[PDB]
Amino acid sequence: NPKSDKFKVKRFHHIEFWCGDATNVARRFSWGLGMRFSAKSDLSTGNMVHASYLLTSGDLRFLFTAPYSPSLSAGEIKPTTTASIPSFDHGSCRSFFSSHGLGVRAVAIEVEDAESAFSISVANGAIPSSPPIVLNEAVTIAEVKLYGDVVLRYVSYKAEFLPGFERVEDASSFPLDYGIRRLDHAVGNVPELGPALTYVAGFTGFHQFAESGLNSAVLASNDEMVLLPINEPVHGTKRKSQIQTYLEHNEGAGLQHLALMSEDIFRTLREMRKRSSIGGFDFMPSPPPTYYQNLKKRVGDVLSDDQIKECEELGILVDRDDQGTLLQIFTKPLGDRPTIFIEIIQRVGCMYQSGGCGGFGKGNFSELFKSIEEYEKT
Amino acid sequence: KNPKSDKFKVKRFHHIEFWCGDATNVARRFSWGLGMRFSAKSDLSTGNMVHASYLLTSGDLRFLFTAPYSPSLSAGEIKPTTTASIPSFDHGSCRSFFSSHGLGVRAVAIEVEDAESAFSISVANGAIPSSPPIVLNEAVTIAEVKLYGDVVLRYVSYKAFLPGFERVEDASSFPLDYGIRRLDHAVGNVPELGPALTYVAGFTGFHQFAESGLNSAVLASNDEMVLLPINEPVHGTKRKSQIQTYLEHNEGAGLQHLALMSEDIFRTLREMRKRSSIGGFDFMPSPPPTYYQNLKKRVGDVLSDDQIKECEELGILVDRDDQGTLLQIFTKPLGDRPTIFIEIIQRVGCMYQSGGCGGFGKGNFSELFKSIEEYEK
Ligand SMILES: Cc1c(C(=O)C2=C(O)CCCC2=O)ccc2c1C(=O)N(Cc1ccc(C#N)cc1)CC(=O)N2C
Ligand SMILES: Cc1c(C(=O)C2=C(O)CCCC2=O)ccc2c1C(=O)N(Cc1ccc(C#N)cc1)CC(=O)N2C
Ligand SMILES: [Co+2]
Ligand SMILES: [Co+2]
Repeated sequence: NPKSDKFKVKRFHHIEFWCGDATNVARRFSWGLGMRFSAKSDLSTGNMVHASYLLTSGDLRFLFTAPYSPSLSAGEIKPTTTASIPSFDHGSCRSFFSSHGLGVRAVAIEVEDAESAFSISVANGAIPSSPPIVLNEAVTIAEVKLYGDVVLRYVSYKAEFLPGFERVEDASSFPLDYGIRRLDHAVGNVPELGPALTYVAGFTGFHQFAESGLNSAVLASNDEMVLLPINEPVHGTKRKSQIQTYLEHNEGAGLQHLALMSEDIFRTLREMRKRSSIGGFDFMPSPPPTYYQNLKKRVGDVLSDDQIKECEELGILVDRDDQGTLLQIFTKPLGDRPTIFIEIIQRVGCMYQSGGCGGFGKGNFSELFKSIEEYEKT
Repeated sequence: KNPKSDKFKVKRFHHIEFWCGDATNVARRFSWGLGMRFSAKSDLSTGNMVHASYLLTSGDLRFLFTAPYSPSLSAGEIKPTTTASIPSFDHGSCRSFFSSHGLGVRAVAIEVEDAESAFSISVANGAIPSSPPIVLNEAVTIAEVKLYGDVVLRYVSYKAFLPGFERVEDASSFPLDYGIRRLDHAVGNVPELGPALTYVAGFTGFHQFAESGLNSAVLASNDEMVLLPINEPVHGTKRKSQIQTYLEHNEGAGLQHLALMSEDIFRTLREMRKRSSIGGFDFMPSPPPTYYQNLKKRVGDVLSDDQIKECEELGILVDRDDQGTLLQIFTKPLGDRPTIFIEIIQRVGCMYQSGGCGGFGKGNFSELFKSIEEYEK
């Protein structure tokens, strides 16, 4: 932890999906994850350009944007636009979606100064995507390129999401909550890790944090509350690499998965599993019971025997660090393309609680293989 | 006067196809918001490299949701070797349709007894073809002519869902059911009614069935079970027509609303309004109480005092025919644009029921302003 950040970062701010129709994705995600409609920006708020809806659960902010017809905004140019998020662009958005499907366009981090952060990033090698723009003399926004067509976004405050969003009338946004509270890491899939790590730790000063189809490294902020792992494929293997399958169906580099921190992963999983076949997110097939017998041998000090039996009801995977213990599970893909998916996380130990306590689960690749071959022979 | 002039044999509505950016998310939203089962699929998991297509069903109502993959996936596929289950599909036409109109209905699909002859007769009677007949396996034939806008009227026929779909695996298949049972009418908006009603009646032989800013007429098959109303705008000088607003945000003509018949509209509305703000569909703001104080005067012989009470709690609208009575309600738009919406209906009268029983609600245009004036006082 050299604390080598070239500017000051203070946690994730929001994840932005670009969609064909934003109403329907946001309503599916709302119900599937227990997130509340909190802010809107569309025709009803005087936006002729895009429709945008903010979901929030705790500190997690999911935003969903689709474009209107360009005719609607035909008498506007870029400085005269009615758009509340002025880095938007019809042709980029339709291009992004036609190429990659539904997915993440913007990983947005809060920084002390966005203007600064943009200047310091390009001067250390970052490809600019959107210059610094300020909203109603309060919030500043900027975009540099991250990987694929996914930008890293800088929100800064001078002195209720962004200006020109309206707070959502509480008679249409029902208090939903299944326990999700934070974005914990955002991960990207790429063809060559070396080049992507070199470029991205270059313009941020993020440090590196402490096969079965992939190689992976994590980039971290000074306090290690922003975590950005990146994977590449390992080819020729017995099975074909899931990383490789992503890149094919995504047409290149992109955001693989988002990991959401739960203040009670068992509450979250129950609520989510309850709604899988009625509009929410399905889950990966749960591991065999041999994986859970082996659990007492590796985490029996951390989890009681009943809690282990409740992991097994829910299909939870468990891995352990030098510092803490990780509880994790993975959804099936969120969209039509086998590309992006969600992972639900609770961390245990390392006490605020440090970021990364428990790792990221890599030990669970090997573990499963073993547990599935022990099961298939008895 | 039902002149029974169908230029070919027509059974009932078969399904509706939406074209979307992401099939998965639309279908799960609609399933939950409407009470429809996940019952069939065609996608990568079943060998379709071209499009994803998911099918929700409630009774005889079938909603299909379809989106395109990256073309890279099927680049060495020609039409004879296609893994597409719906051969009229076309990456360009979908992506084009969707950026011009957003989320919307591409295919109103009626089931015929022979689709090759339905297509031929239609095209021999003014129908502009969109897809000439393709034979799937050797069980089902499909053909598409132009309807209005980029919406096609699709002909399905059977010798005895579609080949290449699989049944949904029970675990993923939740038997949801809020009471909806079939599609009752399908309505388009066009800028000129006259050309559109001539074109469509010309190649079908459908017959006519018999201001607030719109003009419309209704085409129907011989038994009047397929119903096709069409609205045009009445442009004037007092208010901007709502039909014109549709045309602008849709970028021209398309399908305005689907009318979904419930076997028990009170139950359906109950379950839909429970889910409105947790993933489902909102509804248009409800009429003023003066509208419901006036209900017993007009249908006090059809609905009990208790059942009028339940209309008002659910915000339902009532209209009366020369022959029957109609319960109806309208959602807000299904997607980002102020274009397509859904209407839930149930008809009472005309005893098997005969189609269009009770009309289509035109009485409620003046019934509503009449109540808006009274509520003020
Ligand atoms: C992605 C992932 C991570 C993960 O978090 C990640 C990082 O955070 C940085 C370190 C490197 C890395 O791998 C950790 C464990 C993991 C997966 C995983 O992916 N799958 C398969 C899997 C297939 C298909 C879908 C879908 N849809 C989801 C997961 C299977 C599995 O057994 N385990 C245990
Ligand atoms: C469309 C429609 C029909 C309808 O079904 C139809 C046919 O079946 C064929 C004959 C003519 C026709 O109009 C019947 C009644 C009706 C509407 C209607 O549309 N709206 C406004 C309305 C605005 C915005 C939205 C939205 N979003 C939905 C409805 C308002 C209203 O008071 N009433 C009473
Ligand atoms: Co992870
Ligand atoms: Co109607």
